[PDB]
Amino acid sequence: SSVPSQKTYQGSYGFRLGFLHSGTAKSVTCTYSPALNKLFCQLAKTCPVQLWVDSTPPPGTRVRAMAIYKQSQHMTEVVRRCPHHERCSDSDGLAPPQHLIRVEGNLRAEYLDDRNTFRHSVVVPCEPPEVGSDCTTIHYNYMCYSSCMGGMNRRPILTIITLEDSSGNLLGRDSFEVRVCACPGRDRRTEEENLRK
Ligand SMILES: COc1cc(S(C)(=O)=O)ccc1NCC#Cc1cc2c(NC3CCN(C)CC3)cccc2n1CC(F)(F)F
Ligand SMILES: [Zn+2]
Repeated sequence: SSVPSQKTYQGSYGFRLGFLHSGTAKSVTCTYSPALNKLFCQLAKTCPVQLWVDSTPPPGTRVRAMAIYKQSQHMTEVVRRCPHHERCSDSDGLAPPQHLIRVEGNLRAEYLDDRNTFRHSVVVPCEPPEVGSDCTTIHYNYMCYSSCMGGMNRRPILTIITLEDSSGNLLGRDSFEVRVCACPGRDRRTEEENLRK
């Protein structure tokens, strides 16, 4: 399949992502490593992702998420849920059972099967921050473990976040690596310790 770009692009509105500072306690359900540009999360749990701009884009702007394999030899393969999880009948009514990334808590979420590339994505409208807030937040859920055999199969993925106009034209792009695992805090600590060597 075709290769979606992963190149960081702030664009005219100064678009970029932000993450909470959740620490690495054993109980943490989602945690982000700036040093690794890597989000560690548990299966089907809330992953807050912040959206930052220097200036407000137009009404009708949307934000899309898509997963791609990070390694060169796998990037052309569609990232999808594994044979077990795509058959477990756990759709919320919007997400197709094959889709790895869901949006939590937004009834306006839309799911795309690309007719040409067969890649999956989920897109929502974006709005300015609530009163007293400086950014907006999307809550994502990842619906397979990184280790799921016949799906990601222990291969690392990136999530590409794109800011789009109402026609789908590119306004901005950012990305981060993702590991979906049972203990994100320990795994982040381990991978950051490995980095220190
Ligand atoms: C129904 O939706 C809309 C309605 C209107 S409106 C009521 O004027 O009719 C206008 C726009 C939209 N929607 C598109 C959007 C947006 C947006 C603005 C934004 C943001 N603003 C600050 C504002 C202050 N200055 C100094 C820095 C920038 C800070 C952080 C995130 C922000 N976002 C979301 C993002 F990042 F994804 F683009
Ligand atoms: Zn799975």
